[PDB]
Amino acid sequence: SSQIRQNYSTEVEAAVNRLVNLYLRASYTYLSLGFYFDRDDVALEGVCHFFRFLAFFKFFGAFRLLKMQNQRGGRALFQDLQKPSQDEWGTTLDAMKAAIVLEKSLNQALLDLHALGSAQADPHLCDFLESHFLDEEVKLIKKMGDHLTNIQRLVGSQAGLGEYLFERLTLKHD
Amino acid sequence: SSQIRQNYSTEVEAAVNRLVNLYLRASYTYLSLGFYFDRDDVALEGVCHFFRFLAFFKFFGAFRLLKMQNQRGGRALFQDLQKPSQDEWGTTLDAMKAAIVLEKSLNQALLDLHALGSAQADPHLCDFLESHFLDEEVKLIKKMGDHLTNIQRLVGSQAGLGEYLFERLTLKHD
Amino acid sequence: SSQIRQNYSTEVEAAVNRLVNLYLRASYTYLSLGFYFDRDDVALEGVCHFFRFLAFFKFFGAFRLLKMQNQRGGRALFQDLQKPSQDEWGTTLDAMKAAIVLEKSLNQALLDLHALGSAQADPHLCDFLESHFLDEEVKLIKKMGDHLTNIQRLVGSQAGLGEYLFERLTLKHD
Amino acid sequence: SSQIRQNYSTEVEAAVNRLVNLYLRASYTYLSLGFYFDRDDVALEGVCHFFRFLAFFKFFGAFRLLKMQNQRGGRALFQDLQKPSQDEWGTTLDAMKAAIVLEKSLNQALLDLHALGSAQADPHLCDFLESHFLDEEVKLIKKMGDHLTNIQRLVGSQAGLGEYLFERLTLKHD
Amino acid sequence: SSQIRQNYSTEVEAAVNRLVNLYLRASYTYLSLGFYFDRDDVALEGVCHFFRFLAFFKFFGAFRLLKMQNQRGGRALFQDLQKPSQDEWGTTLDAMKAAIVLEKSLNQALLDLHALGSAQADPHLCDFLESHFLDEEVKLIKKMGDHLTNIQRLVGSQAGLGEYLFERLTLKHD
Amino acid sequence: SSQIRQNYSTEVEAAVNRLVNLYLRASYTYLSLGFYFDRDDVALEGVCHFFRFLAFFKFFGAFRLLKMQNQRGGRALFQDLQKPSQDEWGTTLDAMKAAIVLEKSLNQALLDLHALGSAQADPHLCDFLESHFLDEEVKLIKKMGDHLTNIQRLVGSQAGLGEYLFERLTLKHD
Ligand SMILES: O=c1cc(C(F)(F)F)c2cc3c4c(c2o1)CCCN4CCC3
Ligand SMILES: O=c1cc(C(F)(F)F)c2cc3c4c(c2o1)CCCN4CCC3
Ligand SMILES: O=c1cc(C(F)(F)F)c2cc3c4c(c2o1)CCCN4CCC3
Ligand SMILES: [Cl-]
Ligand SMILES: [Cl-]
Ligand SMILES: [Cl-]
Ligand SMILES: [Cl-]
Ligand SMILES: [Cl-]
Ligand SMILES: [Cl-]
Repeated sequence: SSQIRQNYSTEVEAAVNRLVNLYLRASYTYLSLGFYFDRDDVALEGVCHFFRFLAFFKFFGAFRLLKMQNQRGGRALFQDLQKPSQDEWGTTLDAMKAAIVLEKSLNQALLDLHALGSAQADPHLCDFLESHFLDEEVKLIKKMGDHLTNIQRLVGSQAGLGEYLFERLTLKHD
Repeated sequence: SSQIRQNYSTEVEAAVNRLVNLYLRASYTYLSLGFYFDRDDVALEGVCHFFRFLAFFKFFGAFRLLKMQNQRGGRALFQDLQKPSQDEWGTTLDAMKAAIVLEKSLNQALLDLHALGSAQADPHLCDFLESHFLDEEVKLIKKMGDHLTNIQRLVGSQAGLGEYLFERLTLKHD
Repeated sequence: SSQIRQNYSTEVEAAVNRLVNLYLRASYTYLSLGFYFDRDDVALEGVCHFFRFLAFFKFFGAFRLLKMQNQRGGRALFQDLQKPSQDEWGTTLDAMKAAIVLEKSLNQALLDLHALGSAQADPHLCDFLESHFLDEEVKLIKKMGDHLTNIQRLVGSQAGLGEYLFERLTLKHD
Repeated sequence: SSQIRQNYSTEVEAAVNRLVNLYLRASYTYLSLGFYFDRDDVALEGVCHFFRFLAFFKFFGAFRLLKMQNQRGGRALFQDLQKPSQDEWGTTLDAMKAAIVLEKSLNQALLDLHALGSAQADPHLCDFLESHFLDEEVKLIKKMGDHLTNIQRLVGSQAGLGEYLFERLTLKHD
Repeated sequence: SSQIRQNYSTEVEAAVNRLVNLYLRASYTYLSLGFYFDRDDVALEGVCHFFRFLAFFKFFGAFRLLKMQNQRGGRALFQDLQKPSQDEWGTTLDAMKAAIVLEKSLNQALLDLHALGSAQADPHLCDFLESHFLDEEVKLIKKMGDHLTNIQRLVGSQAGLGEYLFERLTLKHD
Repeated sequence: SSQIRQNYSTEVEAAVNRLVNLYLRASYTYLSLGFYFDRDDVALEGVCHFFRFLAFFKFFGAFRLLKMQNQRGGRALFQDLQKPSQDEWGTTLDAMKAAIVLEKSLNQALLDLHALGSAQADPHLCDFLESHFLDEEVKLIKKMGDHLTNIQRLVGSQAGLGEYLFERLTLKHD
């Protein structure tokens, strides 16, 4: 069997591969979100840039998990990547709501894997998640919550004006 | 006849001269648009700057075509330049709509000339248009479409507020 | 319909979306190839680095196609991404053979789309492929062919020695 | 009526618009002159550069007049731009003679507008012309007269030799 | 057969090899032209430098074609190189006329190969010629036409004086 | 006759022209050798670079001889350039053997011309060869002999491994 594998359960190995799939799916979702906002009939550059950046960030998360799988002696296994849940993402508000829902799902998956590692007495795994994923996830969800609140405050009765102002004055553009 | 002319049809030569006229007309149109927005009773500096820049850009397109005519051994022939279609250009939205209509007409003229060059087995002409005009045109029309969408989003029920905000936060002024 | 779309066929729009899928599949394939060579029981860093780089390069190709779809007024549509053809990629030679097969398939897809654009009198599309994809593809396939020849020359009767030497002295590592 | 217009006659406003037309016509004339000398069968780069520069200079004069129209509360009105008087401009001597004739016509138009402003007790107009146009015009006509004299001195009995020498040793080229 | 060759006709491969021969012949012709003007009894350094430079430029064209042959999987085949058409090249005018004749022949060969690539649906070939050869050729023929006109203008009745002046004031010397 | 020619025999003049032909033939041979090693099915970059460099070096030798012909008042005469002896050059060993054979032939030609100059009491010629050709030739043949010995040492029973190692560790690449 593996010459380096030690204290690395089959259960954790499988869960890591599933988590890689989840992160790549999230990256793909953010890629779709970005290009939707880049449409000439949507045209919100700051929103495009926000989600494009998250596409890369989520890809990097998957990359780190895959590197860690190999570091531990596990075998990276790739599966089909489901397309995103939507072809069109509606308003900035709709999109940011979809993003927070996705991020909560990823966070729960992180917490689930952490719990499995704790149950299997796998502290390297637990520390890996703590050091590179849990706090980043909490920070990202807080930022999205901040955005949702500001987008919501701007809806009022002139949605287009508010949508433009949020993109121009909160989101980075360029 | 010409000591350098080779594989350069009379049809292409004439079409290039017509295209120069079209670009100079477009430049003149943008000059008028710019000075309209510079009026004390319109006063939208970013809109003035946008169209002034396009006046120069379209002049440069005509200049390149004229240089290419000479490079190929054709004879630059100038015609009268019709004045712009309007003396007053209305709102930013009206102006950006007129601009996109003009740009589509120029693009179709480019595509028509490309087709003629393809039919006449004139690859230098085809490459000239591809390298210096087709993509610039597509990029400019995309940018105008982006603007139209943002201007439209801002109209709502407070048109003046939206017109000001678009000029201040999207258009370059400074 | 679209405010910017001009001379952009439904056929080309669909083919671009299919081509994006093909490039993302190729990126995913190269991601798998890279992590296989990063395994402690394969351990060929230069080979890992070669394929990791191609993963990013192919992602960038998909990104460019998606940007161009939007520039032309088409609608980016994402589909499921099939997993790679293999979970384990064998020797460097096996992997480089699989890579050249994949690259030839992408090249044929580029040539097919170019032919469609030529038939539809879509010179922007044709120039886009010529300027950013055809030559890069030819250059990459030539490099892989060079590698295959050097890997093959090294097989002889001491395959492990040759596999190590190729990774150490040809491929960039570290 | 205008919120800024003060001491600005309808007569001056109209005359400024006519003068803009004259300057744009002159720019167009110089554009034609430049491209004629850029022909492979004329090939006098210094002469091409001289007239190209004047095309831009005359455009800038029109631009300044248009800015001043708006500064004063007048309305810029554009008219059709007649093509140049000739398609082919003959020798350098013929061209420089045509240029001096054109410049004298512009100068008389400046003097006429100055006289109108003096009659209408419009000192801003008078100072505008004095500060940005009268002396530039006198300086340009003196330079052309200098050139005409040197071109004439060179005609003698070897016109081609003289035409080449003037372009090479007087005119700026590279 | 070739492990990389794709969409590369035998007809194009052969034509590329013929074109390499034509460019090397042109380089050799320019080498002879340069050394003729370097003779103590001709002594026109600027003319020597002009043609020497073109010798290198045409060699570089052949080099690029040969690199492209290999990039595409074709086989470079070299043939005998015919000596130049003349041992002595007469006047600068005679030489520049011979040069423009040679350049037109190369240009027609480029156009012929482009047409073959178009007929064979070989867009890499077509783009290769468009990007690195067609415009360079048009620019070079325009420059020679410019020179021919200036040399012709100087002939008059004092040919030696004009020949010296052209070399000293137009051609670069060092 | 020549205004500068002094102590320059017709025999030496003719022999110099023959020697120019020999050097250009050698350059052409090295050009073919380089592009053979650049093939995707040969792929030895260091070997390609070695012979490409020699192509230029031998061209420079011909250039120097031609400059010297003119310096002495002789007339450069160009002849047809025979194609190389082979279309395919086999192994690195085969190629380096062919190169040393070619270089010995050039060296004998240099020695023959030196002997002719000595017999004709032409010390400028003799010094020209001594200063710019004899030692360069001896140094190049020594380097090739060094290479042949190292290539031969590597053949043993694993020729491919040795051929790769020589290219990677002796020849400059990357
Ligand atoms: O030489 C130049 C430079 C410019 C410029 F771009 F700098 F403004 C230029 C601009 C315009 C011109 C012309 C121009 O001629 C000559 C033909 C008529 N015309 C009408 C449209 C605006
Ligand atoms: O935004 C990015 C950036 C990258 C990267 F190139 F940086 F790795 C990236 C890479 C891959 C991706 C995706 C990626 O999305 C989203 C679609 C699915 N997918 C599978 C193949 C590998
Ligand atoms: O490698 C080089 C470099 C040059 C150069 F451009 F530097 F002069 C070069 C130039 C010429 C050549 C060759 C040359 O081969 C080889 C083929 C025959 N040939 C005849 C025309 C002049
Ligand atoms: Cl599956
Ligand atoms: Cl008319
Ligand atoms: Cl689905
Ligand atoms: Cl009218
Ligand atoms: Cl033969
Ligand atoms: Cl012969």
